[PDB]
Amino acid sequence: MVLSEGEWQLVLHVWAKVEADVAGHGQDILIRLFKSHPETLEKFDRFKHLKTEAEMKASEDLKKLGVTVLTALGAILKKKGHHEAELKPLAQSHATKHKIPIKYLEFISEAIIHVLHSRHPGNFGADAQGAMNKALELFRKDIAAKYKELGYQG
Ligand code: HEM
Repeated sequence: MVLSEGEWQLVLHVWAKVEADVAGHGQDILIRLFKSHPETLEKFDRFKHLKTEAEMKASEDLKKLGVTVLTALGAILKKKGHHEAELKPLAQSHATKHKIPIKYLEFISEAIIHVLHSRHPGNFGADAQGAMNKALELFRKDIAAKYKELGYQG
């Protein structure tokens, strides 16, 4: 697929608002993900012992991971489709070391969209949401293809 520039502009415009508080957004998104799809929490050895959302909010480690995840995603979206290099190490670690199925990347894509929708309604109307969804579907499509070359496809 290929986004138009206009679509990239809608995606990077709301992203610039996310970047005003990267740790807060990273917490909100990971907690929305673990509440909605608790099985995903099992992939995190360091955190699968967290029992409630209060514990998750209080975890310093969880907040640090959130910033790591959002910072890598932001770097990929800022490429505007030219993200082959950025994707290579990401695909390798998520396919061989962590073993994250494509289905789980769809789940965090749903959590990202839910959080931007609640925190940025003015910059995340239907056209902006459609553009962010296209950008995350492109991201998932390119990572799924890399998973296949690497021998995981899952
Ligand atoms: C928007 C998509 C995501 C991005 C951009 C991303 C980014 C990252 C990055 C940059 C790291 C640190 C270096 C590395 O190991 O690659 C990481 C680690 C990790 N990620 Fe992902 N990730 C994403 C989705 C997920 C999902 C959906 C899961 C599981 C449901 C996941 C599981 C993990 C695990 C288990 C680690 C190691 C955490 C720790 O160090 O204990 N990631 N991820």
